[PDB]
Amino acid sequence: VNLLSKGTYWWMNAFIKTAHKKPIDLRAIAKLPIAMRALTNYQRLCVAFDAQARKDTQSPQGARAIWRALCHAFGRRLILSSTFRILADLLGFAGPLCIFGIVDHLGKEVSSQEFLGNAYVLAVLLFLALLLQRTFLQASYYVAIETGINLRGAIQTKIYNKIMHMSTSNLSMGEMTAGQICNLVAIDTNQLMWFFFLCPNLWTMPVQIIVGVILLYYILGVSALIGAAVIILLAPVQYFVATKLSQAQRTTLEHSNERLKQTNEMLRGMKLLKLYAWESIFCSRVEVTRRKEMTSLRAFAVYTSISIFMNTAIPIAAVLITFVGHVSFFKESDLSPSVAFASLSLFHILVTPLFLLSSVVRSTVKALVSVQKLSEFLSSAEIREECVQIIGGFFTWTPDGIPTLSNITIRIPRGQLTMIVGQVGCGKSSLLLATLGEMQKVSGAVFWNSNLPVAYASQKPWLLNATVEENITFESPFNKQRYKMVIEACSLQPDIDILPHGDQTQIGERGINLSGGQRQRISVARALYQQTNVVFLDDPFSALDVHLSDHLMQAGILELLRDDKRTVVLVTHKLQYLPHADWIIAMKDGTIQREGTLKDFQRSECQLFAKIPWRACTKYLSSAGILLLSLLVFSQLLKHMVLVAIDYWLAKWTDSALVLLDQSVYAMVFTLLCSLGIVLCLVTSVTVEWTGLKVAKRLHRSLLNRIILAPMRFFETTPLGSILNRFSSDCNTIDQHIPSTLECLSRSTLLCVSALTVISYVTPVFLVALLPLAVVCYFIQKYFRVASRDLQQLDDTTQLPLVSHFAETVEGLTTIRAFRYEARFQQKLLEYTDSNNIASLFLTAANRWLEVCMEYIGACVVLIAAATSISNSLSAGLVGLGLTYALMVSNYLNWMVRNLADMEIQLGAVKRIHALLKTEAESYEGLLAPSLIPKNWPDQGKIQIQNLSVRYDSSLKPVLKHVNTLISPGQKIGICGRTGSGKSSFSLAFFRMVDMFEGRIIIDGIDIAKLPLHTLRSRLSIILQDPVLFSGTIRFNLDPEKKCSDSTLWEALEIAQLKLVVKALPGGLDAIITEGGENFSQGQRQLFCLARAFVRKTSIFIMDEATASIDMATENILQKVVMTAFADRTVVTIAHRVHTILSADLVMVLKRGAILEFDKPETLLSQKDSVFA
Repeated sequence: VNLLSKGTYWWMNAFIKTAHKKPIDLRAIAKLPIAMRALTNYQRLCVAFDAQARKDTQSPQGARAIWRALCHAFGRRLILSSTFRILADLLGFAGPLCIFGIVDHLGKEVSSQEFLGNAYVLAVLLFLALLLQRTFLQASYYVAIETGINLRGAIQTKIYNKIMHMSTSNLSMGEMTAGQICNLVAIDTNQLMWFFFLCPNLWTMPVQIIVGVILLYYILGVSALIGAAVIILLAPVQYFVATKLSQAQRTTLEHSNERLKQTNEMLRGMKLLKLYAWESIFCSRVEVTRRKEMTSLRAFAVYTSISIFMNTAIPIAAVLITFVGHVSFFKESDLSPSVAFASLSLFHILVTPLFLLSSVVRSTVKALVSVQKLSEFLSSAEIREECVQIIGGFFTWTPDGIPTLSNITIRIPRGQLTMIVGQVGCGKSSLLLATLGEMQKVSGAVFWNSNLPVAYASQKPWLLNATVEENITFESPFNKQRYKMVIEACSLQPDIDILPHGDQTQIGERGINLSGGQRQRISVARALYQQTNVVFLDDPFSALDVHLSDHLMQAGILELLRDDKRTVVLVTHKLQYLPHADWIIAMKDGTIQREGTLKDFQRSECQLFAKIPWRACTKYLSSAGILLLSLLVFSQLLKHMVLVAIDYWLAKWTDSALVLLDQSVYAMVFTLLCSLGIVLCLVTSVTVEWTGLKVAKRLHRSLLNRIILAPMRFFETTPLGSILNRFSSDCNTIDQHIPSTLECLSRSTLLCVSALTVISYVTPVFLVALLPLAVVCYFIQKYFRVASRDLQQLDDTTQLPLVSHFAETVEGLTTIRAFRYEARFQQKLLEYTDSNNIASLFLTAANRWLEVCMEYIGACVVLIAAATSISNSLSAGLVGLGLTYALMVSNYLNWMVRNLADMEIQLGAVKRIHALLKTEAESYEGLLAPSLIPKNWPDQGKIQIQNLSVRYDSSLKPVLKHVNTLISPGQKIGICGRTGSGKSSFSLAFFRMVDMFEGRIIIDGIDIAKLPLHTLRSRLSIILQDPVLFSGTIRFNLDPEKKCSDSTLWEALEIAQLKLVVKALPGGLDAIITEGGENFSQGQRQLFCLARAFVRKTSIFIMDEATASIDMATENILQKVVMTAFADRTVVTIAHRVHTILSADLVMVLKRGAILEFDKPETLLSQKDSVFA
C-alpha cells in the first residue's frame, strides 16, 4: 500500500472508475486486509486482558480494568490520529495569519522580514500550507475511523464468546433478554465506536479553542477577550438543547413503537379486517394515536429549531457584539481591514469545532454508561467450562443457592430407546436439560466423553431464519436423497406446500410461524438428519397434531429404522410408545424408579391411559402547500443575500477606517444590518421545522387512506413486511430526519454559490478559471453519487443479518451448545462481521476520497482568487472577502456534496409514494344501484348464484364455470369443493372480493353488483378459520361499532361460553383485551367472533375450514351454536375435515375443480363416502 497514495486514497480511483460501469457487489468488495481480519484484532485484545491479569487487583474484569486494557490496546494508532489532528488544526490557524499579512502588506504604496514581504510569497505559502491543513485533517479523520472499525468485531467477538459461555437459568430471560443483549450490540458497540471516532477531539478541541482565543488576542486584545466568550461559552447551550432532543427521542419511540405494532396488527389481519369491513375504526384508533405522535414530534421540531438557530446566529451575534465592543464600549485601536477580515476568518473557523463539542460530551458520557452496561453484563455467570451415565449427582436448575435435583443416577448405553415421563414442569424439559449439563451439578459424575471421558432438540422450538431446507440443514452438508429420506420422512411436504417456495422458502423470521407440528417437526427433522450418534428429543406429541402424532409414531418407527445402532434417548408424556420402549422413564419430582422393566414397578399409575427528480415535487409540490414553500424559498434566499452582504460592508467600512458620512455612524448601521440576519435566522429555522411537520402530517395521512381501500388480492400478493418497511423506516425517515438534511442543504449550497459570486464580483476574470474548475468539481461529484449510494445501500443490507445472527445465537443457544457448534458459528460470526467492517471501510473510504479531492479543488480556488486579487492594488478591503471565502469554501463543499448524496438516500424512502399512491384500486361502496335498501338486514336466507362465472385474479384460471346456483333460508349448505382448486374461492368471492368475470350474485333478491360493500360485507356474518383477535379493550375486541351493547354482548358470549368463562374479567364488559388473544383460549377466540357474528343480526354465518381446532368438543359446541345460536340460515359449511358435514341441511357438493353436484338430501356419495377415507 503506497505512501503518498496512502495520503490521498489513489487506490480508490480505479475502484470508483470501476463503479461507474458496473454495479457493486460483495464480490466487488474485497478480502479483508491482514490486520483488518477481526480475529487478529480479537487476539490482541485478549492479550490485553492477559496483560492486566498481571495486575489482578479485582479482575472481573470491570470497567477500570477495561479502560486500562483498551488504552494499551489501541492507543498507539489513536495517538497517531491525534498527532495529525493537532498539527492540522495548528495550520488551521495559520491561514488567518496569511489573510492578515496580505492586507496589511497591501495597504502600502536577504531578510526573513523581507521573506515575509510579498503577497506573492505569503499567498503561495498559504496555498502550500493549506494543502497540508486540508490533507492531514483527512488523515486524522481517517485513521480514527480505521480504529473504530477495528474495535467493532474485536468487541463483538468477546461478546459472542461470552454467549458461548453463557448460563441460562433466570437471568437469561429475566433481567437481560434477547433484545437486551441485541441493542447492546446495536447501540453500545456504536457508542464505543463513535467514542473512538471522537476521542482525539476531546484531547484537542479545547486546544483549538484556546489557541483560537490567543490568536484572536494578538489581533484585538481586550476586545478579543470580550468578544470571544460568546462563541466560547455558548456552545454548551447545544448540550442543553440536544438533551431535550434526546428526551424527545425517548418520547418518540415510546409513543411510536406501540402505534407501529398496532399498524402491524392492522396490516397482518387486514384480510380479516376488510372481511369484517372494519377498516374505519381500526384506522381511526391509529389516527387519533397519530395525533399525539404528531404532538410529540411537534416538540421534536421545537427542539431541532434552536439547534440550527444557535449554530448559525451566534456566529454573527458574536461578531457584531465583538465589534461594537471594539467600537463603542472600548474605542482604542484603529481597525484595519486585515483585522476585520481575519477576525471573521477565525470566527468562521472556530464554530465547526464548537458545535460538535456538545455531541462529544454526550457521546463520551453515553459510552461511559455503556461500558458499564457492557461490563456488569460481561462479568456475569459463566457456564462452567469443564454410554450416557450419571453417577449420583446433585443438579440445580438454579445457580449456587437451592438445589433442584440431588442423588440422581442414570445410565444409557448405546443402542437404546428411552423416554422419560411424569408430571410437567419437573421435567417440562428439565431432567433432559440436566443431562446437557445446563444446570448447577453440585455433585456426582456423568459420562459421555462428549466433553472429555451430540444432538438434541428443545421442548421450545428454536428454528432459524433461513431457507426451510437450510433450517433442516442446521450446519450440515448436503445429501438430497437423505434429505428426501428426512423431509418426506418427516412428512413436512404439506407444510412445504403451505410454504410459497418449500425448500427454497423463508423459514424463521419473515414467514408464517406454524405449530411445532411443523416448526418443532422441522427441528426433529434437522435432529434426525444431523447424522449424529445420540439424540435427545423432547415430548413432540405436545407440539404435534393427532394424525401427526400417528405420523410421529411412524417417525419413531423411521427413527429406530434410521437408528443404525444409534442412541436416541427421547422423552415424552403420551402412552403411545409406552408399549414400544427399550428402557423406561424416571420422573416423579426427581429420581423415580429406574429404566429397566415395568414388571416390578408401579405401572398401575401409568396404566390410567440517477437522481430522483420528480419525487421532490411529489414530496413538496404535490404536498407542501404553496405559501410556506415560498417562504422556504424566500427566507433561504434573503438570509444569505444579506449575510455575505454584511461581510461586504465589513470590508469597506474598515477600508474607510484604513483611510481614517461618519464611520462611527456607519458602524451602528452595520450593527443593525448584522442584527437583520440575526432576526431572519429564527424564521429560517422555523421554516423547515414547520414545513416538514406539515409535510409528514399529510403524507402519513395520505398513506393511511391509500392502504385503507386497497383490494385483498393485492395483500395476498404483497409481502406484508414490504408494506410495513414503508411504514416503519420510511415514515421515521420522513418525520425525524428528512428535513434537517434539507435545512442543512439549503443553508449549504447557497453559500457555495454565494462565495463564488463574491469572488466573481471581486475579480471579473475569476470565472475564466472557475469554468474548467467547476467541471472537475462536477465530474467528481457525478462519479461520486454512484458510489456513495451503492456503499450506503450495501451498508443497509449488511449489519442487519449481523445482528440476526445474534438473535438466533441467543434463542437457539442450547442447541448449538449441544452440537458443540461454536467453532462453526464463531466462523460464521466472522463471515458477517468481516463484511460489515469491509463495507464500513469502503464507505468511510469514499467518505474521505471525495472531499479530499474536492478539497484540493477548493484550495486551487484560493490561490487563483489570490493571484487575481493582487491587482486590486493595480479595493484592498474588497480583497478581504476574497480571502475570507477562499478559505471558507471547504466546509461548504464538504457538506454541499455529501448532503446531496444523502438526500438521494432520504429520497429513497419517499420513493414509496408510488408504492402507496399509484397502487390504488377497489372503490368499496359508491356503486349503489339503490340508494334506499333496508335489505342489508335480510330475514330471507335465499341467496342466489345467477350463473356467476368467477376468475381468481382474472389472470390464470377460473374458479367456476357458469354456476347457476341458489340458496334457501335455512339451507345450511355443507360446502364440498376441490382439495386444491376451489375451497376458499366461494366465500370472499361471495363477499365480492374477487374477479367475478361474469354472472351476478343475487342477495336478498337483488344482485350484489352495484351495492355498498362497506354496508353489505359488514352486515353479514362470517366466522372464518383464522384466529381473529384484535388487541385492545375487551369491548373494543367485542363491539368496536356504532350500536355497541353490553347486555347482548354478555348474552351471546355466555351462549358462546366465554362471557361466563371470562366472567372474572379485570374490567368486565369494558376490560382490556391484552396481547390480541395470548391469554384467552384458541377456541373462545373464535367463540367471541361468533358473538360478533350474533351482533351483525344477519346470522348467515359463512364459516370456513377450521382445520386447527384444539378441542373437538369445542367444535361440537360450535355445532351446538350451529344448532341453537345459528337461527336457521344458509350456513356455508366450508370443511377441510368433512366431519362437520354431518349436520347438512341442503348441501351442494360442488367439487373436482367445478360444480359437481347439489348434495341434498341423503348425499352420502363419493366424497362423504370417502370422508371416512
